[PDB]
Amino acid sequence: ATADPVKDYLKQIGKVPLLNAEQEVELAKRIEAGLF
DNA sequence: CAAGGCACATGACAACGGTGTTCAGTGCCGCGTTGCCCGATACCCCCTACCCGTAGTTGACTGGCATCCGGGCGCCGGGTCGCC
Repeated sequence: ATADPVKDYLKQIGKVPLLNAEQEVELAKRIEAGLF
């Protein structure tokens, strides 16, 4: 909550885990599992 | 010298002259009042050309932007953390 709201948006992104190959392929696997 | 007899004209008398009205009828000859006739005009159709919205496009590609000062000037008013 500050002026120039884009800065607060970038902070709201914060620190989140970037996904390496096996990570996102497994994530997609259980994504389609939940899909079915 | 007075009374009685004939001429011309005279108080009315209608009826023509000529011309102005009358109700009357029927037209005379200009406006209209209406049936056509067309002519244009709105209003259905078919065709395709083009405007506009939706949906894909797979090497990889992971945090931006330039702010802002030489007001100036004062006050309000609140916040804000030291203070003892």
